[PDB]
Amino acid sequence: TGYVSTMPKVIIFTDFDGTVTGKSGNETVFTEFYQSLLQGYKKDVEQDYKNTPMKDPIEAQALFEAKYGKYNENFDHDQQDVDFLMSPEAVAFFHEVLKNDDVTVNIVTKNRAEYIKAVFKYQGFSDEEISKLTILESGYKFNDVNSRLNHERANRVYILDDSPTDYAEMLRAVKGKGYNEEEIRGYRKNPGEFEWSQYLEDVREMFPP
Ligand SMILES: [Cl-]
Ligand SMILES: [Mg+2]
Repeated sequence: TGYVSTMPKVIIFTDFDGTVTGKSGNETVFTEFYQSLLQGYKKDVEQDYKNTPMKDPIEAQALFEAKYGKYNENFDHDQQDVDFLMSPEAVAFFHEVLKNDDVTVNIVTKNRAEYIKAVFKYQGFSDEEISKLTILESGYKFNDVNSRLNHERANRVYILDDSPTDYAEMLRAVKGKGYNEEEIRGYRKNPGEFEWSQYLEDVREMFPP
């Protein structure tokens, strides 16, 4: 009847810990640093990482700053425990896709939204950018991906996860919704081995320059 946009539609389903960061989730949430972000923290005592209330976002930011320094031009990319942050290549990737609005970003995680938002906030993302993330955190990755895809067909669907079994869960969800091999780009890589800069150029290539 009228004009219709020819822009491609791209959906990303990505793990967080060990995919966007360089450390696996099991190696993140029981560390002293993660546990220090939970209300009632006592050193060398472990609290339920998922359901304990987190310290407020202002104090979380203060704890990141004391651990890593200010995230600026003086930042030490070689300091200890830098692998708990997003790599620079992953930060550049998310700055770009968190403004292409024909790209939808879904983080599918056993971690929790308050923590991931704190990591993004600490590494320089704005409140508007973080609000374009959808964080699916039930821990049941087939169910979360399947639910997100119910009901506008995507041109390309990205699936990224360092865990073989959670990757397979997400892929089964996407194939269950009728996406074929030409539309799927799945990446099962060990922590630190994802090619974020190449995925950024692959994404940019789908769109006009
Ligand atoms: Cl996970
Ligand atoms: Mg992971």
